[PDB]
Amino acid sequence: KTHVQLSLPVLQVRDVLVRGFGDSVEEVLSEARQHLKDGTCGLVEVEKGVLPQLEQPYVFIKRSDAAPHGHVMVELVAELEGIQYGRSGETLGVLVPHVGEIPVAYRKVLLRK
Repeated sequence: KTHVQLSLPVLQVRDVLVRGFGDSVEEVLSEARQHLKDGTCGLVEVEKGVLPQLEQPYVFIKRSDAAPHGHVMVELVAELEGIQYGRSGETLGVLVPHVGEIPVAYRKVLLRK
């Protein structure tokens, strides 16, 4: 399938134990996509002072369309030193590894894979 319905657990930034997916733009996109497939991926909602508490490069999910079965359609954009790799709509938040943190909420998404 080109798109896959996912329920992403929404983590508070100060609970996140692994604060990024790697060390290159290509690696963080790669790892982000792998964790999404394996259901080991969390979402940190972006607010003032969140991003400097996580590790670059960042992986964002961004709205790719205006929502089948309540799932917002999204695609991955990485950012390193203020340069984005990818072009999409509004940030739903930054992706992080999930290692059993307790979520505050779930974000229903349709991921372009």
